[PDB]
Amino acid sequence: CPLMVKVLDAVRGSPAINVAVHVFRKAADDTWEPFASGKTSESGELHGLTTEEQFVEGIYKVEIDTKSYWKALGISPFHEHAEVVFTANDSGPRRYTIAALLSPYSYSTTAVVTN
Amino acid sequence: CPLMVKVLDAVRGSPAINVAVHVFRKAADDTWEPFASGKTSESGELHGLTTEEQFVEGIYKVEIDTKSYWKALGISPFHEHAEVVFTANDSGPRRYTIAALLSPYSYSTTAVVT
Amino acid sequence: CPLMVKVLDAVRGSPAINVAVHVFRKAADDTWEPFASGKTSESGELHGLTTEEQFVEGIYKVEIDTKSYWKALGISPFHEHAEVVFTANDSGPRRYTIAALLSPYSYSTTAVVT
Amino acid sequence: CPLMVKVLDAVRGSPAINVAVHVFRKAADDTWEPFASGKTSESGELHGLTTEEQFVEGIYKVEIDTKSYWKALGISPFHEHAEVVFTANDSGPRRYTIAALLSPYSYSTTAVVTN
Ligand SMILES: C[C@H](C(=O)O)c1ccc(-c2ccccc2)c(F)c1
Repeated sequence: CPLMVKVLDAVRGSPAINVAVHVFRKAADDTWEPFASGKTSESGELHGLTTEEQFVEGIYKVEIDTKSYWKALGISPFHEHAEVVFTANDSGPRRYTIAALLSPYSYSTTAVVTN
Repeated sequence: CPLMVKVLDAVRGSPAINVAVHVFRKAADDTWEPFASGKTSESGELHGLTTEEQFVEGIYKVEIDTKSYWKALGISPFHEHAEVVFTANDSGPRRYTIAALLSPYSYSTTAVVT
Repeated sequence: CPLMVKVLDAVRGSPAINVAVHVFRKAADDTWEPFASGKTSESGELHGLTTEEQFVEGIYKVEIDTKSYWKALGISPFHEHAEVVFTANDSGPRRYTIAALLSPYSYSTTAVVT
Repeated sequence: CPLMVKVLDAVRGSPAINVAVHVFRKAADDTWEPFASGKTSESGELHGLTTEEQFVEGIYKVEIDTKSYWKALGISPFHEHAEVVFTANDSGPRRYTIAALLSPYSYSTTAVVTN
């Protein structure tokens, strides 16, 4: 599990459940090709997105569908979605945990990188 | 204006208005003595808390009554309040801006010292 | 000034100066077309990106070149950049302030719409 | 484990290790009496602070010694520490996860409350 995503809800003090997450990898032609996708679990986490073998060096984009999440709660959010773009494995294989804390008009994201 | 406080609402995407703010200075006996207080304006800001002469080196605590703010909106918040404790260094011309971004179960605070 | 961007540095407790910001508007063919760009000032702010007349309803993307900012400080950041994608509603007099707080491996962004 | 604290480092993209945490409970005389304390582990977490039986309703304060953490890294931080004050178990026993994301001049804290 080299790539993990965790999403929390700052309004309800709970994990953000059933949040759609799409991951893309920048292709040779500078285009974003689908890499993996999923929905956060009851704990606000998304595991099994990829494997060490498939997760090669490159630029990846993790898109979190925050809009659909807030609309389902009856809240009109500011952002269309939350995006996290980063170069991965440039100096060897690493484990990445992408965390996002969501509010209707704000979000924070941090990364925890392990060897 | 050596010290300024700004509070934003992350739920409504607006300044946090009429939020009570209390500032304290740590006294010689390690006790918190009232220093200044006020309520954020329409722009979520609070100015004129103190002056350069009065704002001497020391440890200060800025307490933001976040609980009352959320209750007024019909939301049961997690925190009793938000506190920011810092040491005013004074070493060189410095203005302190304490910013807080509020959500019912979360808050972030940052300091901009220029 | 319908749209304003403010960037702060959470590591140095100061405004993030000379940060490149690019704004795009989603075109009819679902493509991002350049809309406006600039660099944050000494106060970490970027004004005069657009006008009320030009800033019509639509989906906009604000891209903050955070990577170049950290590299200039000798720090290897995590993100390639920070992006804020939002729909300008226009329904009623509204000014948009996009604020970003930057750290090497984290950033927070909030919108203050008044 | 009704009370858990997790601390992350936003500057290094890693858990904040060996961070001292002190917990207090507001006493009848409006005084803060020591309740529990510990240091974050290699994963930035602190477990076993208290038990369901001991964690009764009341106002608690979780103090995270962020200053010592940054000084050990050679960084002069803004805050003396980070404090989280909340009423707990007022409507029955709950599980609380207090998370903090640290930067020299900024910190964010969120709570995840479970039944
Ligand atoms: C991944 C981890 C978890 O949920 O256990 C986690 C997730 C989010 C935060 C976090 C807390 C406050 C502001 C920004 C991020 C954090 F400090 C730790």
